[PDB]
Amino acid sequence: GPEDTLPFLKCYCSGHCPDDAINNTCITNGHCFAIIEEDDQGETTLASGCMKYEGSDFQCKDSPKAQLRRTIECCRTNLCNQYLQPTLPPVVIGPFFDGSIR
Repeated sequence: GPEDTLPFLKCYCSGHCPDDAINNTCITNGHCFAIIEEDDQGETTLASGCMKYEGSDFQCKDSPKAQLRRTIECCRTNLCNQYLQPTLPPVVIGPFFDGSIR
């Protein structure tokens, strides 16, 4: 019956891209994703790619068995991966004191 299936999302890929990709970009009807991770030597690996359709319209979950420090992001708009670098959250502290002006 009614089934308009036509891809409409071109996202750029960094580090890892499929063997069938063109000009370092990929095409999906799902969402574009990007992930960053700190390995035992303290280098960050930046990679992005295209996610095929799954069912979730706007929900990027994670599996409940993660034993690593990392950040991840997902986006449903064109070239959202090209201009988006995943980064770890900044540090924070409640206590404060006066050290200098401005």
